Amino acid sequence: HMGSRSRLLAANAAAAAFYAQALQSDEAAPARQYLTERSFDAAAARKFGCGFAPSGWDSLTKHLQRKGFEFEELEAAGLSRQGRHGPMDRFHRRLLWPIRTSAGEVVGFGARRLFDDDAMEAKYVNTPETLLYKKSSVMFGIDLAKRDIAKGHQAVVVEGYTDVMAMHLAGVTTAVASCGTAFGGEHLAMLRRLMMDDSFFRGELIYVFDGDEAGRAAALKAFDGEQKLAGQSFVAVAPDGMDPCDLRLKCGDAALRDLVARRTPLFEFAIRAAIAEMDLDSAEGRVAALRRCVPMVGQIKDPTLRDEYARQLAGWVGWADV
Amino acid sequence: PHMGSRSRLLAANAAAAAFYAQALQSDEAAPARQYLTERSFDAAAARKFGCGFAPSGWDSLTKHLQRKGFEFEELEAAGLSRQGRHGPMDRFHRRLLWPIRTSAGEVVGFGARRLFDDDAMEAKYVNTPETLLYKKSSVMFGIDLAKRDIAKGHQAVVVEGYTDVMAMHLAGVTTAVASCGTAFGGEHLAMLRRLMMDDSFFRGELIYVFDGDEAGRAAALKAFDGEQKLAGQSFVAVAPDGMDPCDLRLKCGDAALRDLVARRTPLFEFAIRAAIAEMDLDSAEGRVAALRRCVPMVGQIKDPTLRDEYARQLAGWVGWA
DNA sequence: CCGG
Repeated sequence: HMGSRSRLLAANAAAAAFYAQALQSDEAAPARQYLTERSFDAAAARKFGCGFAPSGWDSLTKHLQRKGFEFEELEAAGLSRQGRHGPMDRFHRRLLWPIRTSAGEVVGFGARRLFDDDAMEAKYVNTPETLLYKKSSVMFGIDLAKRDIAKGHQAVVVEGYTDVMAMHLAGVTTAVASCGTAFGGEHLAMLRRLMMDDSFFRGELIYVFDGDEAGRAAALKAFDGEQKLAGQSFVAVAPDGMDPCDLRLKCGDAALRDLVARRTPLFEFAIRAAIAEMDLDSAEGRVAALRRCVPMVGQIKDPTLRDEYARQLAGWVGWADV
Repeated sequence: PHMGSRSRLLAANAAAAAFYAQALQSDEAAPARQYLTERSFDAAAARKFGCGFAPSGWDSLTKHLQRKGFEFEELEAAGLSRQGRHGPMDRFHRRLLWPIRTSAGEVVGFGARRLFDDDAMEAKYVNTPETLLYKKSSVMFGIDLAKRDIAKGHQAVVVEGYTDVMAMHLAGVTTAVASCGTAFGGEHLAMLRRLMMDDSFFRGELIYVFDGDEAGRAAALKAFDGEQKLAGQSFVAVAPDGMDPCDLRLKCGDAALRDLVARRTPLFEFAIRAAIAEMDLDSAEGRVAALRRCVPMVGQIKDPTLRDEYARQLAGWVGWA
């Protein structure tokens, strides 16, 4: 019993319920306000398991001790930690999102700052590295998205928790996000796995970015590795400044479906973005353009995909009929 | 053993290929050189694929290989020689040979084309029979060359003939392969599938290239059969006016072949539109009959996503219904 | 007094 995977999963399960309840308190008011300020209702908050870490030292810790859970289990789960005058909660006075497995089991939490006087000055904090929670492989929204990415042959990587919420609410049920860290290799590996039918990868990685420099960072990065999924990788970028949560407030739910639908392939975006910062209106800047982007084509390892982008260069700079 | 082993048999075929290659430069090998040069294959080409000529006579190669030390038991086992009444004799006579190899380049047999008018063998093409090395249902011409580019490019191009593979490779299509003697089956298909995975998780696009249309029909018919997993990744391309890839190169040059490949169609799309091509789209009552023939076909697609993408376009292909 |  003591400290098993199923025991820790039962603790995090108990903790999520407690935090979910705590969202309906008086001191939780600004946590609810954060949600409703960006158009998330009481239905939405319940759908994603949203909760409030209350004030005090050991609200949760005692709650789980009083329903059987020994402290040594709770520290290994990442819920509590050793304080000077005994045990205490990890999370305090913050809006929480339960981070689940694809099976739907809670392994940890993402917590946002609400109050100015909160000692923890970081904007977001997470459950630390545990047996269950692993930063580099865990994803928010994967429980809900699992079915529709396998069916849809499509994943939509977004930055934040509220960005996953806004996408899923707008119909884009394939949206997910990396929790407290950069999107990575074993995140990719996990999503790739679900999109397999037979022994064949099949689908679309759609990376949604906010701010165009953040998109251009992914662009210049696209040519780096073995370019394993590059052919099936795509970029969409919201109207300058915005993110999927904001886009849904200003321009409604349809604007997200279109943003996702009108994604650009990763290499195309990278190349054409470099052409965008050039003068295509003379013979000099036409040559300067090819002089920088033909090398980018040269780096493409798939000869099939390389030849496709070679064909479209003279079109994009201006030297031929598009 | 020492005599009649696998590596010994490969040595016999390797020798045989070297012998037949040399023989292509002979005087009586004029029409065999003519066959190649007539369809735009120069001396550089002929040496790449290892083209050769089987000489006139009875036991030309066999004697040459017996001088090299090979026993008759080995040469018969290799499918190079055979027992005639007054002694051993060659399998091939007075014919342009191409050696057929493994993916690692090891010669396992030959494909021979009829040249002369007074050839004893009536067949247009002859092959090495079933040996320890030569299995007709898994053997493919050009695989040694295409091996790499099929894996990296994630693309194979299946053509009908030897000259079609040659034409494709000279034209820059370095993913072209061909069946030898029999039609393209599952053991060929299942090998290229294995290959295009790239020792990994990759789906590659398999591109069939047909001369006429009965083949395109036969492939269109077979598109919907049983579990149809690799049918989704299969593609078809057909040359205009019923020409093979070799003659498409002769007349319309190397640019046609590369773009024939580029302008290939999905197998399902080809099959559906082939059926639409046999109906009167002029009247509005014809438009409706066409829609009615095709949603049964679209219905037979087992993948939901493909079906939806094919049911989408069905308006456009009917001429707006 | 070959083989196909």
